[PDB]
Amino acid sequence: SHMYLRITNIVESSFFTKFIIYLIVLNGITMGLETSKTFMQSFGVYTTLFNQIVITIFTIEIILRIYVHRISFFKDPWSLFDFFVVAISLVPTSSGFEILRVLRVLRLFRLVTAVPQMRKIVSALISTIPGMLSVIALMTLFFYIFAIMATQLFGERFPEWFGTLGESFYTLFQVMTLESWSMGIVRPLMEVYPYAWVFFIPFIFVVTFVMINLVVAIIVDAMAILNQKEEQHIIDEVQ
Amino acid sequence: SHMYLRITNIVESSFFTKFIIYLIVLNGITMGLETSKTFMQSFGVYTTLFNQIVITIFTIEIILRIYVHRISFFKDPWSLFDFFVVAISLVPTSSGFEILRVLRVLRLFRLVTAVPQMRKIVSALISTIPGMLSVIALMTLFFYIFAIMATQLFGERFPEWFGTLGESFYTLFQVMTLESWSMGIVRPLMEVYPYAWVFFIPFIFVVTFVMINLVVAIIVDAMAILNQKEEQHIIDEVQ
Amino acid sequence: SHMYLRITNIVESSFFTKFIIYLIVLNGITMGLETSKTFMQSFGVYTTLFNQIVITIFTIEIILRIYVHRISFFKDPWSLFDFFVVAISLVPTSSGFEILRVLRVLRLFRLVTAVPQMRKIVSALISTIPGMLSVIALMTLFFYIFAIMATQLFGERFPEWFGTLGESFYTLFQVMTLESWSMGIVRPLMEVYPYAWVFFIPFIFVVTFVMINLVVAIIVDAMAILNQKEEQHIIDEVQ
Amino acid sequence: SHMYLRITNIVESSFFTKFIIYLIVLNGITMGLETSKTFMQSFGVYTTLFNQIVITIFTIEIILRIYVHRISFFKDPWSLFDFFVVAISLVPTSSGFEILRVLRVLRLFRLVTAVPQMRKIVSALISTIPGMLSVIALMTLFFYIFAIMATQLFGERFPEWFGTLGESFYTLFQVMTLESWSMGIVRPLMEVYPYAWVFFIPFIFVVTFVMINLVVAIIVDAMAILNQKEEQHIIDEVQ
Ligand SMILES: CCCCCCCCCCCCCC(=O)OC[C@H](COP(=O)(O)OCC[N+](C)(C)C)OC(=O)CCCCCCCCCCCCC
Ligand SMILES: CCCCCCCCCCCCCC(=O)OC[C@H](COP(=O)(O)OCC[N+](C)(C)C)OC(=O)CCCCCCCCCCCCC
Ligand SMILES: CCCCCCCCCCCCCC(=O)OC[C@H](COP(=O)(O)OCC[N+](C)(C)C)OC(=O)CCCCCCCCCCCCC
Ligand SMILES: CCCCCCCCCCCCCC(=O)OC[C@H](COP(=O)(O)OCC[N+](C)(C)C)OC(=O)CCCCCCCCCCCCC
Repeated sequence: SHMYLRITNIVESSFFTKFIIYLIVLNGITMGLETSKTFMQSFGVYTTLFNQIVITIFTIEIILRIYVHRISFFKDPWSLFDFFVVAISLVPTSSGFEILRVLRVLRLFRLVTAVPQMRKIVSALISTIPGMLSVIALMTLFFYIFAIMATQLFGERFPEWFGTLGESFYTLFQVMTLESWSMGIVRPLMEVYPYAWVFFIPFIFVVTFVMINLVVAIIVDAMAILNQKEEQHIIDEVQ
Repeated sequence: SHMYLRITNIVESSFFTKFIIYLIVLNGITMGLETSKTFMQSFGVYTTLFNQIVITIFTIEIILRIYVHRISFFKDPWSLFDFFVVAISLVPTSSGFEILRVLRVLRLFRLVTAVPQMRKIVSALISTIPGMLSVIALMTLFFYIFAIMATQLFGERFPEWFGTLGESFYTLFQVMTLESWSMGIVRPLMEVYPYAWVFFIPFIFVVTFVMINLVVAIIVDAMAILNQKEEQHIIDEVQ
Repeated sequence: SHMYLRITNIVESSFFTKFIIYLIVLNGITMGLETSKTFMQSFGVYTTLFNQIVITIFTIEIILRIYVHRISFFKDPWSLFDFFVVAISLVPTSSGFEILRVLRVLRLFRLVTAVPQMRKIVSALISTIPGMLSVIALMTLFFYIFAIMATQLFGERFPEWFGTLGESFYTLFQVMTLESWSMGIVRPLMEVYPYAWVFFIPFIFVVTFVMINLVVAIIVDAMAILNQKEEQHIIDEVQ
Repeated sequence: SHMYLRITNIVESSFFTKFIIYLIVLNGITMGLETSKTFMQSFGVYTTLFNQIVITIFTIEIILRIYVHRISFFKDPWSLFDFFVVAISLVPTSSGFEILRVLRVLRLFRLVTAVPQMRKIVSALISTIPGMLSVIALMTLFFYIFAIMATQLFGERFPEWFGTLGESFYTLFQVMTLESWSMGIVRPLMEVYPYAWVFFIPFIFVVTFVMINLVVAIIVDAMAILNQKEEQHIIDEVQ
């Protein structure tokens, strides 16, 4: 085309991404100083302006990127993310939900989607999640079953920790982290239900024994592959 | 046969397992809402009925499965488990042991034995336990020896933590998890027995150094096997 | 010889080790019941007798084993251990050091030296220690340097935690375990010395980063060996 | 040359390093006794003298080493370190910064730079840091983004923990270590902001899931290399 390809050469240019990566870091320092109320009393409106500027520059950048990339933009996770963290940044501060004014900061994660060094890492870390979804399901069911049981056993005399399935979910996650599991939870529990240890010591055993085997499988299974991709390139040459 | 093979085609069918997996998830949501007393005041008897229904459907399912599978049912762990978690579900609520009304929830673990994706994981995780039984024994003896020693050294001035072999077992397990081992246990201990650190710092060292080597062996030993199953398939082809 | 070889066939026999392994387990149950004062009020002297019996049986067993094994007994760690844990068991209860009456229990560790299944594990776990001694030295020096620094920085306003090199050693080990390192130690420290985080956050970083690399090296280095013992058996056959 | 090569043979000699390694250990014991005020009341000035001696001996040693090694001394990290930890040791005790009198102890780290066994380890541990710098950056950005968010969400009602970006940095690091993350931080937070768990449970998930994959990558990636350096030496011989 003509106007399309004129835009495309700008969007796909190094200066464009450099300019965005530039603005991202500039806004990043802006949001960190925005925490200090000394700075907000002094250089206050300077940054609300400079924030409102970058938001529209990012909307323009997203609009241009949509015209260039067409359906592929809405099938790219890094683009879909960039879309949503600016869409969040666009909903005005006026609402009965001031938490969206805090979700503004997620637009600093653009420095991941914009810098290909970070994307490579983030992709590598996420790439382990697919196989773990099956083990994640077993653990989530395990948690749900014990959270039912704990709510029924302990939620009566211990409402804060167990009086509700959601609380027992939180508390059991705290037991998984071993955070004050004994002194803070099980030992007070045992002052009323002496056999509560029969519930939690196995829970700590299963939960831990799975987390370990999850990591062990991640290592040993990833490397039977390299031990067969080598087992193949060696039989390649003797034939 | 005739009536046997008529049953077998039903039990071994996809609809049968699908229908059980269906009921399992339905009962799973039932038990989670059963925790809320708002729901139990409203839709209360709806779920006691629907529970009593699924229990008999499961007994029928187990009865049918026993007639089909014969001795192999009572030699299959997944079947033996399904047997016991429904047998637990059958003992009536009337007893001086209301904990069996809570063990009802273990029938949600049927979703493991019924969904072959989960069974594959559970089998993989359990498959590491066999070799660990030898190291588990050494640790359990190590614990027993120190639990004797700790009960004799500290159980006098510190009954809650050490006044009994069982308590010293629990406390030493808490020291293994490092849960408040210093601020909560050893530091108060040292206010009376200044050399208590001579007992626990080595205990933390041995217990940790074994747990690490247990995991390291799980990895390195699992993969000398893949490094010899490859060492074999390479000598295969040069001869 | 004549009387020598008559003894040797007994000592080296299966019944002899079986009889010792038997007595060890019997004494093991004895010491566990010896903790209960209900049992000691009832079956009390029964076990002091039965203990005094096993001690001499073990001395006889050690004496016989010394005559058979000659200098090799005092060059065998399992024998040297069996020697010392019975020698400890022989020093009479009368002393201004009643802790030796508790070290009696270490004679339950004979079940390790007597059962070859356990010895194999204990040997495997200890076999990692040799290479770690070099990294252990660096960490022990690292601890000593910071324990000097912490005693000088914090031992004034905080004697319990840091008022002495030994206490700073203990406290720093507690920081290594992350046991209440922030809420219990560094946060109170920062109420007086606001930059104490500059001391401990790096200490947590170095200490952790070494522990991880210690384990990583244990795995990756153990398995370049299996990756070259295979690299050798493959070049073996193509020549 | 003449005077140059006369110095060089001394500096590069075994006695020279031995004499320094000697003095280092001697000063190491000196600084440990210097903590005891009983010792400082008695043998006090003995060690201030002996310290002032070793400092100049080390300056001489550094001066000689600079004349020998020329530009290579100021391009060697072990030398650059030895330079700085003695330069720190030279700034006189008189200042409004008595912390430099504590940084004297870093001259005990010379025993690392002087003993080639330690240098080999320290080099091996540091050698993992290069590849981790990319993942370290992602985590440091992740921390910065959430530390902004936490300061804005919680710093109002919770100034000690979150009232400042620096405090939220410290607190989030404490949550990463799981040190009292629930009982000490999130549970008090939830007494005011009930959905604070929506902030921290994911933070614990991401932070942990990265730390694990960081270690897993360190292992699995280090050993595709040994699995291709072997994959190469095997194709070497079949051609
Ligand atoms: C998108 C990527 C962008 C990357 C940008 C990286 C650099 C960001 C720098 C931001 C600096 C913000 C400093 C700031 O707000 O300081 C707040 C507080 C001081 O609060 P304040 O109320 O001013 O103190 C008043 C003191 N008084 C009473 C004596 C008048 O003081 C503090 O909180 C202490 C200073 C904390 C600095 C934390 C720096 C974190 C760097 C993270 C780098 C990540 C790179 C990926
Ligand atoms: C066999 C497999 C079956 C899988 C089924 C998965 C889905 C199960 C859903 C169960 C939902 C149960 C909800 C429930 O009971 O909520 C209890 C509490 C509310 O208690 P409630 O007393 O009603 O609150 C009264 C409030 N008031 C005063 C204003 C009137 O509120 C809470 O506790 C908050 C909601 C917690 C939801 C936790 C969801 C966990 C999902 C785990 C999924 C595992 C998949 C394998
Ligand atoms: C050399 C290898 C030998 C291996 C031997 C393994 C078996 C050892 C069994 C020892 C059993 C000792 C039982 C015992 O002393 O119990 C103490 C306490 C009860 O104290 P007590 O003062 O009698 O309670 C009075 C109750 N009252 C007021 C109602 C009258 O009750 C408790 O503490 C509860 C029971 C704790 C049992 C712990 C069992 C640990 C097994 C470890 C196995 C390791 C195998 C390698
Ligand atoms: C460059 C490498 C050099 C390596 C040198 C290794 C050896 C260093 C030995 C230093 C010994 C220092 C002993 C010391 O200052 O003890 C301080 C305190 C006692 O304080 P003090 O105020 O004398 O107690 C008075 C008692 N009263 C009231 C009854 C009169 O008592 C304690 O703190 C207890 C003793 C703690 C000893 C800690 C030993 C750590 C060894 C680390 C080895 C690392 C090797 C790389």
